[PDB]
Amino acid sequence: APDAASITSSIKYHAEFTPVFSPERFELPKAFFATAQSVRDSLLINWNATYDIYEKLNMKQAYYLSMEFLQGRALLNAIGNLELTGAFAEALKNLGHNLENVASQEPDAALGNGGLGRLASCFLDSLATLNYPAWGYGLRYKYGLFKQRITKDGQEEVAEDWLEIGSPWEVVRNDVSYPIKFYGKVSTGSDGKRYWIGGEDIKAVAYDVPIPGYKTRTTISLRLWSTQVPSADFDLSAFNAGEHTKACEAQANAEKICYILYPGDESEEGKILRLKQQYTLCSASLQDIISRFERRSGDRIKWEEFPEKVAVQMNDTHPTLCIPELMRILIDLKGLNWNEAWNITQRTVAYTNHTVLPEALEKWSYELMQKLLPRHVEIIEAIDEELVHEIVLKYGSMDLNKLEEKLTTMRILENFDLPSSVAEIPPKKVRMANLCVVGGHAVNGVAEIHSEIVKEEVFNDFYELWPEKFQNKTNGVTPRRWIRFCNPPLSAIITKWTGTEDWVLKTEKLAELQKFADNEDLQNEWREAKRSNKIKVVSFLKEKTGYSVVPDAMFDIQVKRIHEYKRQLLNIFGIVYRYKKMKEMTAAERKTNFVPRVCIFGGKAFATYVQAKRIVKFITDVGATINHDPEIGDLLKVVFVPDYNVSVAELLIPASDLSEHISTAGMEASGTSNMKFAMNGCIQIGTLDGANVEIREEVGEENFFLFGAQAHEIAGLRKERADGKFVPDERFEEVKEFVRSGAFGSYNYDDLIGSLEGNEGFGRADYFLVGKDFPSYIECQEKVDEAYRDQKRWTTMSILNTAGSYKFSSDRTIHEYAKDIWNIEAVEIA
Amino acid sequence: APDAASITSSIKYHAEFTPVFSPERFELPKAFFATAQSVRDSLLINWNATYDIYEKLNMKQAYYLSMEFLQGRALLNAIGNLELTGAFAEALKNLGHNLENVASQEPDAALGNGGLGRLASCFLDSLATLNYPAWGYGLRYKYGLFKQRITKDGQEEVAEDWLEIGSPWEVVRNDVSYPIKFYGKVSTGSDGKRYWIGGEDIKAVAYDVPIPGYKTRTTISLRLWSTQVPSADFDLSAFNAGEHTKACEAQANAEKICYILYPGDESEEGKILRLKQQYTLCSASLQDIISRFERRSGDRIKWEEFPEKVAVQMNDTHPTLCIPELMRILIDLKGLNWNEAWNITQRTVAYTNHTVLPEALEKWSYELMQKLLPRHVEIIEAIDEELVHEIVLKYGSMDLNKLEEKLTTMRILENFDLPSSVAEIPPKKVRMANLCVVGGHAVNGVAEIHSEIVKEEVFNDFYELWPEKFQNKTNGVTPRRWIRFCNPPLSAIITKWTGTEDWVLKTEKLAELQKFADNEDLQNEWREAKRSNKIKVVSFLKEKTGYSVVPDAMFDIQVKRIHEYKRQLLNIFGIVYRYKKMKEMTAAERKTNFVPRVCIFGGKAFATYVQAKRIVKFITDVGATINHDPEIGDLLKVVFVPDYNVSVAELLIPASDLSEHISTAGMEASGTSNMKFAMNGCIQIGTLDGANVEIREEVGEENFFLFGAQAHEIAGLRKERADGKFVPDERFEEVKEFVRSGAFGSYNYDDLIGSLEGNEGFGRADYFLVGKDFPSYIECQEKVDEAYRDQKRWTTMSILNTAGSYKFSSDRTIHEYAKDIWNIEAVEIA
Repeated sequence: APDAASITSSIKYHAEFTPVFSPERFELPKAFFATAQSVRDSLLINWNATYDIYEKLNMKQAYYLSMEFLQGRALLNAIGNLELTGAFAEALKNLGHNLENVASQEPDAALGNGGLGRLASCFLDSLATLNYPAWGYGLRYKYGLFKQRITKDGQEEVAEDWLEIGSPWEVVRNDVSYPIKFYGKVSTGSDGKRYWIGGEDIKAVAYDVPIPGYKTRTTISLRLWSTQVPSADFDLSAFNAGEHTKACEAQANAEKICYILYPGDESEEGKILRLKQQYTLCSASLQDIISRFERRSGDRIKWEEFPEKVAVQMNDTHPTLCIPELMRILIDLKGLNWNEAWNITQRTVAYTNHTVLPEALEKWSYELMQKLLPRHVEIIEAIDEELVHEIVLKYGSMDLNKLEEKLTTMRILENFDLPSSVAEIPPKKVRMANLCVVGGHAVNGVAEIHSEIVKEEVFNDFYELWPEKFQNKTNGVTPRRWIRFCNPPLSAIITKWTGTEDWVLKTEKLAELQKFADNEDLQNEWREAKRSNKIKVVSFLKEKTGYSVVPDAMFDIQVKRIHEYKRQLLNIFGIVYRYKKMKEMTAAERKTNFVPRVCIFGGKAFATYVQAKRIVKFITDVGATINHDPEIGDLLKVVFVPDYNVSVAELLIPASDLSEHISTAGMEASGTSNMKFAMNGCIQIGTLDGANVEIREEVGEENFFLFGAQAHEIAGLRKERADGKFVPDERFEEVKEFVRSGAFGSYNYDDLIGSLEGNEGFGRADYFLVGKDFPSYIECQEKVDEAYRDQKRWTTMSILNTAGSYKFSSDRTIHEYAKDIWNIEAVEIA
Repeated sequence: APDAASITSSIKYHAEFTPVFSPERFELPKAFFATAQSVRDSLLINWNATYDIYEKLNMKQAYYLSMEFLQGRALLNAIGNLELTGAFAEALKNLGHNLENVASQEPDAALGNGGLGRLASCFLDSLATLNYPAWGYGLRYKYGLFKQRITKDGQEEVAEDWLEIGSPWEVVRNDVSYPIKFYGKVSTGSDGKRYWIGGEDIKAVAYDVPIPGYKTRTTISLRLWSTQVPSADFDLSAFNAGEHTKACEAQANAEKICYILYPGDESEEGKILRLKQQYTLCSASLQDIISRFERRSGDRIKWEEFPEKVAVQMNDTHPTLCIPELMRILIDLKGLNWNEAWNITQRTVAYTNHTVLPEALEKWSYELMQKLLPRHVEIIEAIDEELVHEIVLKYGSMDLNKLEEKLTTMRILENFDLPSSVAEIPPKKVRMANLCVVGGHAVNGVAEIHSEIVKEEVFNDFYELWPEKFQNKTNGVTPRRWIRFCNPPLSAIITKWTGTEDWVLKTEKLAELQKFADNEDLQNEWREAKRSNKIKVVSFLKEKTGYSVVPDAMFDIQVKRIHEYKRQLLNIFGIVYRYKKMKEMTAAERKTNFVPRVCIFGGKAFATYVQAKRIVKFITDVGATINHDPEIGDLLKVVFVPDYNVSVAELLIPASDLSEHISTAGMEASGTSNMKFAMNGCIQIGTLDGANVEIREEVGEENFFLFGAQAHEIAGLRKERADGKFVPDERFEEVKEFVRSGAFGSYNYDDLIGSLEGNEGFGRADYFLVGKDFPSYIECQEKVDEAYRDQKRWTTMSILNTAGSYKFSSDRTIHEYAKDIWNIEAVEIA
């Protein structure tokens, strides 16, 4: 039970005796490392305790596979969950530092990109807090995706430095390395088994990141794979020769698998790298899982017990190769027979779907996949046949015309021949999505409506064939990271008013705030807290954007991936309109119609996506103009926060008044940031999509600004534009014109406005219905502006957003996956 | 004052809480790391204590710069010098390991190649043991030079794996990184100073290896540089594009500087890499030294005090660039004037020469050096002028004919114009050797005769000009590593007979063994010890060479770089003759004429040197034949030990009866292995060269087998061969014929014997006088064979070799450098 003085000793040791800097003085970077190593000392104890019980008990374990994890900063949650935030703060006090300054030294772990990763992370927090035996598997990416600079010219991208010094959190396990093979060829032995030989050979080495549960000892693992090759493979002959580049090739080719996340896949080179990434994750992970299976199994090792001991969850279609790979292992290596293996596979593997549109789902060149993972392609053709035969088995051959339809939809191989078939240069592809539906026992969506969409549109025929497969698992975020730790003031209020502090665990108690949403004491507290958080942000904003804003404005935040479909363009247009109106007013006329705002944008544009990058450039200029216009002062500010990541979100979210979730209706599957915002009392303006629907429902429609056409309406509305039956609002034109006037400086925005004009053509014709939804939007913003004036109302809406949150705790989501998909029971780590 | 139980705790912590392997079980690799980290815990204490006193006292510090350090294994010497070998052995006992098994897990640190490096290492041991404030600077090479496999085909080379897991000994100092610049161009500012801009920019990051003194706290540093480039330089644009190779280029180009040691320099590519290595060492090191100077200097920072506070020692001509670089810094950066700077430079920098022949000394393409380090080339031309003018100043212009001679010899630029000169496409080069003689206050050789040779041949005119420069500093080896630790049995005897244990420090007490060299008790001990060591080797030999040898033979060892001039060819020829004779004898005729031998060869052949590699292949075959010939049994064994390195030498040397040092007379500068052997009571057969001369003198000519033509005689003897006035012995032909007979199997040795035939031609005509010296050699071996029969004699020769050693302690050598070159006084670390 370590106290502050003990921890002081702890920090001092690691500072001197496990050092990574010169001995002189205790600067901040040194202090961080020492603190982190110190914390890890504890994580390792519990990691071991857990690891041991899991080995000895040999219960069923679950394995979450994801290409991305968005872990962000570890320090505060680690000490938080351990319940030592007090002792550590004190310990750093005596060492002449303060906790928040130390903690802000730590880079965000750049292991993920979007909500896909952040889901995975939250899940691990829950999995561990709830004592459920489960691990994550992922790649250990060196340079993340990219770090975002915002420059005069817009967005520039640069490689993440997170590992420049190295991560004090991770643990290398040198004795955990597996062989991964690419390319090469297959043959048959005289035992009649298949042999996959030749190609390229590389290792995959495990790195463990401990994940401590909240108020428990259960400490699980995010095990990350780093690809490499033994030093022997360095070609001394070539190097001494003079061909330095050439000598390195072997190792360069192996390590690049782990360099960056979603590498550019325009090139054939990129696509291959992608496959190599995917395969590496699956192969390495499965090998490790199986190894552990056997190990725990002693002598009485039975392969029919496998699915009762192991569950693999494929987070989206990237870990698709788990299905063929596990077959391969169970057949070629463990020497079971096909049905045995396939039954084991299906009862192990489950699929989680994340996409609404059947084209977001990934497809691979037959030629290319077959050339890289030849033994897999075999196993895939096999399953494609078996499937074809079972489609034929049901339905019958009476309909012919309809059976022809069902094959072309449901078949894993696209543009292939059937094997034997009554029938009386289009490229050959592999539909990974289809493969995932076939090989898994479960296919889940991530939100009521989305799960419905997979059942009834995306995987239509499949649902008819095997309904018992399809499910929903509505997404969530951990209340640990997203309330308890990121928002200390709100936490204090919540604890006060709900009586206990159990709400961090038993998050339903948030609902008890309901009764008090009028209470004017609680409102006064709540506003003090929300202000206090904004104060911090003002400082941040200065340091990062160079812009001094006032805390006494509405914080109007849209932070997410800078895409046309997310319609940053909409929000900023709305902002443009507000500004134009302001400029054509008297000074106290301005005051009257507009509440003071700070409109906060953040998020990353795909490096190569010319429009998205133009959008970012626009927002910065709009800002530049508005912020330095003296006619506007503090009535409106526009900032673009550079390099939005977990840590940024941990800072903006607690301090937000309004969050924008304004995608073209129906196009989002779930969302997670909305859940996070709601939890902190932020009110949401948005369209009816994803979990906007479910949040709105649960917080109450009176505490959520809704606007714009709904999902159903979209088909028709494009139709309309294409027929020339759309009439733009004249306020919409007013903006477009105003931009064209060179109003935001001398950068030319012709091309940008171009995407919003015409009735056809790939980039033209406002396909994302910004002009359409624009009236309802600015209209809805009026309502907002008004509700902000009625502070007693606004504060109730706030409080109720929080009180509605509890169902979006990832604890709930994990309890569900655990009981309705994996089937694992909580293991106590005494 | 840590005891065994404390150390047990220590090992257990580092095992669990600073781990590098899975938690399960305490295997040997895990045990090593934990022990090493444990040891380092202590090294770091003393490293800091030292570092601190050195900062506070601000006395003069010395900096030894070498391209190679041959540190070998650290564990046993670390615990040895700390005096904890007892506690650690016990601690590992309780953890269920034994010390020697643990210690044999540790790779040799692959930071050096030959004696040049091993000198440097020994020096550090002394420097630290003697409390002299001094550090080493070197590059941190990833893959060493190469690891040697011995295969059926001979020698194969492969990249060193020493860092695959990483080194538990080293300490990264992230806040110690310096800029290194290559290429680019120079200009003049309006301040009239020179500006070197553009080119390539890379970092150099310090890694510290603590070096603990014996029975002291003085723990100094071997600071190693690793070259890299910030992550920002990774080209995301290129990577996502698809040109993976291209994106990496920046970082690949920077890191390769530290990949391997003496990279192949056939190519222009290789030569540039070499220069980059050299420069990196000098620049990084000087920057660090100066930084520390300034830091200690506070306010009263005076650049005329510099040489009184700093001495740089250039180990051979590689760190030559220190001279121009230090000028550059003192001028362009610190803004002194030329004379001020040049005076500071000279009074700082000293040269150590290692070569006998004026062509072993390195020369650089003007074009290439000027293109890479343009600002240096300037400074070099400057010095070349100043020199030219001072040559002219003395001597006068009266002789013309002779002044013309003195310029072409002494000038740093080869094939250049004089500036103003009375005179009434040969490539342009820079003579680094000359530059070193000019810029330094000292030029030393490494052995009496060698130092003489530099004075009177190599740097002839220079000596006349500045005699006060030239010196000698006879080489040495540390009695810590080379007696006290590597030979525990001999150590026990030595302590017994010399009364104290002070002989590890006060190594002159070895001479007291003299009086007892007859004493038959001491002989009995001595032989038991030497046998005990051989026992270990028998085991080793089996495991590595696959050959079971008997301990009850003479151990006849030639371990050094496999070159024609070292004449491995001679020894093996001698071996061939012995074998032929044996085969033409009766069984007890064999017994009568030949003592049982195990002839041990080891050492590395330059990868590309076709003859050297053929030689190695020969020795293995000779072995193969002799070892499995049942007519020979245990009378003769020939083994080639693969991958000779410090650790191997620590094992063979204690167990040796006779060591071979049989270079073509006069060609060696010093040698160190001979010193090591002598110390362990090994008797030496050798030619009169290097320190063979000085060892022979000191142990006594009656305890050293000498043979073959002397230095003076060599010129004449080549002359003779070239005139066709050489007559080969018919025993020499007997061997050649015997080989040609296909006697050693079916590999063809025509080309090999070829080098030994003819009177001219580059590879032909036995230029190394193997045939010449062959009679005296085999003759001398007879004497040996005989003296081995007279065990009382043999054991006295042994004992006296040890008693003669004391003067070859590197303590002596360092005391001398310290007082007669650097001028530093012992600093007590209370």
